[PDB]
Parts: sequence; C-alpha cells; structure tokens
Amino acid sequence: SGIVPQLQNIVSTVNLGCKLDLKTIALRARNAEYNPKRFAAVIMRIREPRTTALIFSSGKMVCTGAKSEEQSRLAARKYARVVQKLGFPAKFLDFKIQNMVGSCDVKFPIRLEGLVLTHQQFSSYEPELFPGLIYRMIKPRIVLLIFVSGKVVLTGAKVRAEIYEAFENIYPILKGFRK
DNA sequence: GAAGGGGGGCTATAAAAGGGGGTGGGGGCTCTCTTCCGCATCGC
Repeated sequence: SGIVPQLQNIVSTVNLGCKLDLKTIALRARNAEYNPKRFAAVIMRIREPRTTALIFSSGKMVCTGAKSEEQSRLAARKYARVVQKLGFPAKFLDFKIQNMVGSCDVKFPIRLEGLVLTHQQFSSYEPELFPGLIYRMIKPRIVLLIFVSGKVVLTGAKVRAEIYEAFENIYPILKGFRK
C-alpha cells in the first residue's frame, strides 16, 4: 500500500501498588488538578513527553497522549516518580497499553455510500450522527473512522501490529470505492 | 440594529481508572314471597 498509519494517541494504565492521598498530591504536585465534585481522580500533565495522566486513590494510574509505546512507558514512569517523590511508595507494576489511536490519509476521496452497501455487516454510516463512516473490523478488533476526504482514523488497538494490520485490510476495500 | 462571519463546542471511536447518579425492578319495571319489628294479648 505504501502508507503506514502514524499513532496519534496511546492510552496505558499502570498500577503503583499503593494507596494514595489525592488531596495531598494536588497540593504538592506541580501540575496536578483535583476536583472531586467533577472527577474522582487527579489529573496531571508533563510537557516534555506531552502526555496527561490520571491518578486515583487506589494507586492505579492511566497515561494518555503518548505518541509511541516508548513515550507512554517513559511518561508513565515519570508520573510515578513524581508521586514517589512526594513520599508515597509508588512503583511500576503491570504496566500495559490499553488503547492506540492512529491516523492516516489514503490520498483520494472515498464513496462512503458505496462502502456501507458492500460492507453493511461491518460498516455504520449515519450522516445525521457523525459525518464519518464507522467500520468495525472483526479479525483485528479495530474500529476505523473513514471519511469522504480520505482521512482514516484507527483506534482500539492494543499493539502497533493491529494498527498496521487493520489498515492493510481496509486499504484494498477503500481502493474499490475510490471517488 | 439585522445579518453574515469567525471561533469554538458537539457529535462518535477506542480504552483505562473509581465513584455518584440515573434507571429499572420488588416490597410494606312489576309481581310475589320471605324476614324482622311493634303491638296487644294472655298467662304464671
């Protein structure tokens, strides 16, 4: 195909293995914001990795915004150290990547009306609700947002192989509905 | 001050986290016959 999707966002969850005091973290953490009325977690941001992480009292933390697997793990470790630097016994346990978001362009307009007809079992095109066709691939459990402009967004992948594999499967299908 | 324009939020997509709140599902017309009541009567 000659086109490789580029990851736009990765969601990874890591357990620190120790209960944390959310109020204490907000007071001392540099960028943390805690609003129990709004959300029950502590939202923190670190610019150099350019990622955002949510910290819960149970010790589990979710890291989002990383553009690569290495960045997500590095960003998650940095957040854990910040909590550890606050006097808590934070660790890096069962780090896992929960979601990978990738985007790409096929460089040609797509006839979404034709695509849904031939793939009604997997496609879902509702212009009233969303201007982009939602494709649910089965062999890889990846949900693809195909747009008339040609932009394709892949999400729900656990590994980078699924993102590339999913695009390889849909690209020939899109080529058959080129506008 | 009406109208077009610009910027931005909303919509859906996945996923994790944890808890509050929303939602749904149990539980403390005429004639005839029968029955009841008041009365006067005797009885003891």
